[PDB]
Amino acid sequence: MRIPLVGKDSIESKDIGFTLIHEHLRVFSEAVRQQWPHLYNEDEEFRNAVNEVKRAMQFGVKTIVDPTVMGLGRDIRFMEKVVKATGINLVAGTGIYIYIDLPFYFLNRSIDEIADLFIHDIKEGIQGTLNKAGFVKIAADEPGITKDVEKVIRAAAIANKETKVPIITHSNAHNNTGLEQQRILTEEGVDPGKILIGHLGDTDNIDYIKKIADKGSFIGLDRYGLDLFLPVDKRNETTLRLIKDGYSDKIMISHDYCCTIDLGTAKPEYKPKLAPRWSITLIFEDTIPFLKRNGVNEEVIATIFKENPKKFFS
Amino acid sequence: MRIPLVGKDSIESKDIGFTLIHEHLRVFSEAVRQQWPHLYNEDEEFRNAVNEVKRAMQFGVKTIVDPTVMGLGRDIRFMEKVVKATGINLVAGTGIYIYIDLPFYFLNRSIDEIADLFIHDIKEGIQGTLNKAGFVKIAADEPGITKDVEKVIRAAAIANKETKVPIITHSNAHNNTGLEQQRILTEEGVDPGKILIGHLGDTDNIDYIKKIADKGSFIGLDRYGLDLFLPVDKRNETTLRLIKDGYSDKIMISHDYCCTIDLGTAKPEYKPKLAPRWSITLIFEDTIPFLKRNGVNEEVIATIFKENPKKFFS
Ligand SMILES: [Co+2]
Ligand SMILES: [Co+2]
Ligand SMILES: [Fe+2]
Ligand SMILES: [Fe+2]
Repeated sequence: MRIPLVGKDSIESKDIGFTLIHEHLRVFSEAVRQQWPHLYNEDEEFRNAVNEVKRAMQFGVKTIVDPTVMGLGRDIRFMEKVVKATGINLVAGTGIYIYIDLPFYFLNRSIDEIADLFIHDIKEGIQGTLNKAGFVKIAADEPGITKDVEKVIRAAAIANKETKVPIITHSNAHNNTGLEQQRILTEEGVDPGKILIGHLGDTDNIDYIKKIADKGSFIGLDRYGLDLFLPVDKRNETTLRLIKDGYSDKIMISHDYCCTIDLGTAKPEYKPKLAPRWSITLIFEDTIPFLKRNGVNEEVIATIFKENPKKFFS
Repeated sequence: MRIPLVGKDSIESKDIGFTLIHEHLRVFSEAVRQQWPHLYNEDEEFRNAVNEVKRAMQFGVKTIVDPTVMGLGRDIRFMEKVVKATGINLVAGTGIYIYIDLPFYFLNRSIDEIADLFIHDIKEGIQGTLNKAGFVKIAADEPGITKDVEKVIRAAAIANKETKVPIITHSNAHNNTGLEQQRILTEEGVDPGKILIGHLGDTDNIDYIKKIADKGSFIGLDRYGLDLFLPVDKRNETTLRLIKDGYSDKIMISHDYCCTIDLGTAKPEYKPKLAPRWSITLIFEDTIPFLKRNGVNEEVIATIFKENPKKFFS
């Protein structure tokens, strides 16, 4: 189907090669950064991002999909810089990120009005730019599938139909929000194969993850490093298993790393003694080497990091 | 010099002239305007802002307090273009406007680290400018007093103590959220006379109102025009009753008009019927004349619109 890149003539589905499916160059709360720019440092952030991408490309990473959308502080101009300064393939997406309600702006507005916003970022461009969204991100968490949360999921379903672009979800692995995102998206006509249920690696309940995969969707083991949601040695033990059961065709791995996080749980103070080894290369340093160590083979890891992302964007 | 102004030198608590205590030059959602700027037209917004501000001046309005803060789309620089085009005593403020929870950025952070933000705008400047904040605005609505909501309130108190600036609040006149904000600010040291429970004019329940006034806190009859919450005539009737009971010295009147409201509930087409007369000079055309006509002398009004504000910023 061909995919739009941040500041590039665009590439074809089959030519994305080794790609990381959930990585944030930078995340912040639009509101806070707009009212207190003194808290942030573009230069310090820009560099932290450059070091990651380049040294992530050194490992062979050819494409990076960044699910940073509204609520996370998407910035197409910042992302465009990183591209010019690295040459990496960035796939920017659209959508909305919320756990409970929508900004007051969305009061008594139709799901169609929302989908329009997504379709705009896909057809027209992003933030007055020519860069187009190659997907749509949606979220759900502890609060569950709330009213406004469901409205976004449906707005996503429409955008998919109208554009054919895939969907990436943030979910809570413990409250079945992921399975619900799948139920709704499927009921609305979305192709399960065009759905990636995220943050499923945050659990070791193999029986639940399989239920989502058996329905034909991708299961997102996409938080290597964040030891707060699940230790690495226990995540690897989980991924290594779904692989033994032949679920590679639905397995997607990433870090969900944020070269720069304004989160109170990501301060330049906590990380050290919370999620130490949490880099955009944690998989090459541990995961992958571990898998090969358990006799997986290059074919399988090629499936997870090349074939899957390929089927996903086509 | 003790009360900050946008694009002007500070002034004394006095010579503030006829003032509108609660008016918005324009409101919007930080997140939405960033991600989808195609939804807004600054050219138009600017013309309307300057437009209204002028007519206000034509009626003797010398000062306007704009309680637009985080969540409502505060833009100091935009306010400058309005002041320079009118030369109005526009007072800017700091604070956070939420109904339920804070942006993930505040997750973990303490009520103390939040107060530090307001103080920056009060001492240093708003969004990296010499423009100081003359007050703090907190909010609470239908959802009630949530954890995050309460955190913001207590933070507001801290700021008042070290800065001396008053607090303008937003509440729901139907769920005691206003009284709560009152029983939570005074305790933190804040001087009751330095508070202003707003949106009390949205109800005809005289008992509920008098209760807040009977505690040294200013009552906010500040939504003239917004018939959705209460018709003009029924408001005029309510304010008159309060005056006829000596609650004059504690009464503050305004429109809470959004020369450019982002809410989807105030669409361009659904204007008439919902808030036809709604403007920033609706009180000079209706309210005031009504009052005079009903035994309220010129001194009282000068008390409500001139002195009361003074006491507020002292
Ligand atoms: Co997520
Ligand atoms: Co209000
Ligand atoms: Fe993420
Ligand atoms: Fe207001």
